[PDB]
Amino acid sequence: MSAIKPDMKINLRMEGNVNGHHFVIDGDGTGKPFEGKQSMDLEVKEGGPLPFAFDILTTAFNRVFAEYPDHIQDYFKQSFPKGYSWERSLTFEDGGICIARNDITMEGDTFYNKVRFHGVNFPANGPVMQKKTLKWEPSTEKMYVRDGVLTGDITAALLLEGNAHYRCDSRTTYKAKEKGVKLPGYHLVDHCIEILSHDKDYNKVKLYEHAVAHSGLPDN
Amino acid sequence: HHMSAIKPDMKINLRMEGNVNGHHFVIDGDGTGKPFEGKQSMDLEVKEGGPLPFAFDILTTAFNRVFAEYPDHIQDYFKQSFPKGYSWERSLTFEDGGICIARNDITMEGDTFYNKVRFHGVNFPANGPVMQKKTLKWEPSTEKMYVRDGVLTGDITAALLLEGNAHYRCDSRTTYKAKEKGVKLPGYHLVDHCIEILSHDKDYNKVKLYEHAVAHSGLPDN
Amino acid sequence: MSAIKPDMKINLRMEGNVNGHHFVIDGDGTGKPFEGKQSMDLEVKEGGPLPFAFDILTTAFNRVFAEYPDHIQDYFKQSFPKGYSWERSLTFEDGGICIARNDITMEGDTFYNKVRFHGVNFPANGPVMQKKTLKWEPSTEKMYVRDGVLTGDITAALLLEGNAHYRCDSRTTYKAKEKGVKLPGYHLVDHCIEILSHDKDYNKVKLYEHAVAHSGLPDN
Amino acid sequence: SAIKPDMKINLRMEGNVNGHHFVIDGDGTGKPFEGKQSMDLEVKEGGPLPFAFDILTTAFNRVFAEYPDHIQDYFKQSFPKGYSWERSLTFEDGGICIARNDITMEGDTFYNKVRFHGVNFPANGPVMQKKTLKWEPSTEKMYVRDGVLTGDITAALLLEGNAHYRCDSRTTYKAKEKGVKLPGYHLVDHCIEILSHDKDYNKVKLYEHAVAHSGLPDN
Ligand SMILES: O=S([O-])[O-]
Ligand SMILES: O=S([O-])[O-]
Ligand SMILES: O=S([O-])[O-]
Ligand SMILES: O=S([O-])[O-]
Repeated sequence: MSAIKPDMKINLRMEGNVNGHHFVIDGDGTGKPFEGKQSMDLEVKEGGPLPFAFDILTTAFNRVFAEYPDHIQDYFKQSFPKGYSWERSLTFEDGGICIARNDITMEGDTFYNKVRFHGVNFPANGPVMQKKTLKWEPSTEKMYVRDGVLTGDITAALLLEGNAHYRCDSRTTYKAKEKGVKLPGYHLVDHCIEILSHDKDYNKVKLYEHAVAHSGLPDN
Repeated sequence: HHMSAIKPDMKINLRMEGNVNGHHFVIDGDGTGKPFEGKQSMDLEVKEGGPLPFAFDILTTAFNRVFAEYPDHIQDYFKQSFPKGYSWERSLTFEDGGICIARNDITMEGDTFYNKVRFHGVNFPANGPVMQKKTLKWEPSTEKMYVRDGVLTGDITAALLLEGNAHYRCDSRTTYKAKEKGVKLPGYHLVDHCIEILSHDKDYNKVKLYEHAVAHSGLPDN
Repeated sequence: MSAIKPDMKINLRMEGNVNGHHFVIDGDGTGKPFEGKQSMDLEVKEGGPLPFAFDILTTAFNRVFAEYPDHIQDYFKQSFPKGYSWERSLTFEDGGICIARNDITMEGDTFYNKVRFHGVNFPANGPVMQKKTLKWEPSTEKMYVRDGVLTGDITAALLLEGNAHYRCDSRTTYKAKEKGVKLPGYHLVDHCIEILSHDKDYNKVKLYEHAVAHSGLPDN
Repeated sequence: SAIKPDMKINLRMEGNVNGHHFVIDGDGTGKPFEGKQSMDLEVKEGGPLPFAFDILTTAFNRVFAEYPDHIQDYFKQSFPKGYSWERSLTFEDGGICIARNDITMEGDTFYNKVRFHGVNFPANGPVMQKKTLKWEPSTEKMYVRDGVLTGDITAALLLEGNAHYRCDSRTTYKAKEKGVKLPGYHLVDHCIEILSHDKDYNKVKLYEHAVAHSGLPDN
């Protein structure tokens, strides 16, 4: 019966505009929803080479891939087969601001992802337009309900070249397609995201994420 | 520096496309204005996505700082950006987490400004004034203009008046970029705005918009 | 009914702590409430020389000194003789954060100001700790009521060396001592504050402010 | 060396919130290497407090955090001479607090000189109306910025009626002694609890458990 299979495929299509530069990126990947692990091969179809740091895009490339323990409601696995969508804001400390959307549907063993990404006001001398980012640091997303909608806030950080950090405040709203999907209580989701490999211009990127839901101390 | 080919009476042509809270929309604008008086009007028509499920007011500042009265002692970046034109990018951070970005690519052919506008909004709560259409108007605002990381930047602390005498705060940051080289950057200055929906139909599928803008140096000389 | 005189004396006592550094500063001044003008001689009694930019303190050194038109309700002049108090948050773009308070009273022809100022998290190499500020730019405070309390918001900026700018978001809450003082509608107050003179270490400072309330365009 | 498995905690807080002055004393014990501590708090001046006691609780020492061997422990290495911190708390409704603690150590006791100031809390907000229940368990993101160890938290207060009240916190940590090695980026999980209190929160028992870690997949 279950909509969620142990091994699932990921189909993704992103179109976006950062600082006036339009781009199209396709992703094709696989994942283990119950283990909270997924990997995806990304290919820039339009707008390559990207004039900005690829890292700002990577969290937009599905919380269904997160290990949820029995005592926390899994809103995301409960949202299928119909699916769910999310909206996100990324507020960077130097004034750069991004919003993103993803409409997530499923057919058989495959998730389909319609993603949009727009970023503005990144300074020319900043780490994003200078491509000085190395990776996102491991984060902890704070999950809670606000105005009937499941919300996730993260104090995120990009590691820069020269071992400095670049801060980003992330807010995501998650909405199931189907009515009656039970909202979860407050909890946390640990994230770890990594670009495993890329070509020189990041026209081709292999991406990996691991995520685990928990209740924080002392339950750990 | 050079003659802008900006005439005292200009036409305005505008297509906006956007998505707020998952809802796609296309809106056209046709207007007229007096750049040196800092005044403009425009009739807006929702072409796709009507009727909008959100407050039309959030879009109205996206619907050109050429239409601003600049005194002789403050550099006018925008009129000097023409004939070639300029583009802007904006972030709108509302107090309840709603966040919008917007851009506009502005060009000029003869007597007409052309505006390619894009508007994207996320995270507006369902029972907030935006999704509930509980806004009345923008209050008159004052944009702070300064050069930030080598780019002219406008920061506004704005307020939407709500039904029930309450206000709804929005912080906006706009970055302005001339297309042609050699455009002198201005020093710090202020721009007073007053934007107003003069009339609309019930669903805001048709809207008449008006703006009055005046640049000044603040106290004591203003 | 007012007892606010066209010419008023100003007595001020500030104590505070920025970056762990405690200080006491006294002010002696005069002003013209109905012209919206005031000046003040400031003297650092303890904590001198200040290791931070004096400019961050200057807005803490009374909206009584603002020219209000008849068509705008003057909360501040109406708050006397009993007086009023304000609290303020100053949020700087590099994470430095200040709070301040002033309890304002009137005895005869003199205003007494009990001021407190605390600032934290200023970067060692930012313009505040490095004293790279030149002046506050003239500003426009947005006045409006929030939760039954008069509130003013400012998109403020410090001019720096080289004519760069350092942004500060200022929120003040204004509370009359007497109950029932009628709240004003939305309006603006233009400000221009200046250090007219000072000694090398800013132990002695002559300060000036001009403020004028208005309705914004098209009226002003 | 400097820090014992069992330690005493002596604390004085003096502060002002919404114009209301207060003095709170604290006495407690903790196990630094287990990252646990308890404290009996007494409001000496300003009782009963007209605001939610919860907003003060994180002001009442990252010495009390379990640091694993693979992460530099700036705090335990800061002793015997000690360290200070400054903090901003930015609440979602405009309320803003700053706080400071100078932490010293003589013998088996920590000494804490705490100051706390809060402004712009709305009269019908959860803080002034005392509608908070607790802080939710949190994760502090630790990193260096401009030569100084810095911790950011997206924290939440649980309210009556099951809603939440968001607070963004930034703490700057500074060793008294020079040359203390800065750690690399890491995380600190927190759980803070009022164990017991009287009706007016004049007396409060407070508990914190905290554990440093490297995040997924190494935690
Ligand atoms: O083994 S995970 O780093 O791709
Ligand atoms: O296990 S402690 O949170 O009562
Ligand atoms: O700025 S002063 O000279 O009025
Ligand atoms: O002319 S006024 O109504 O904006």
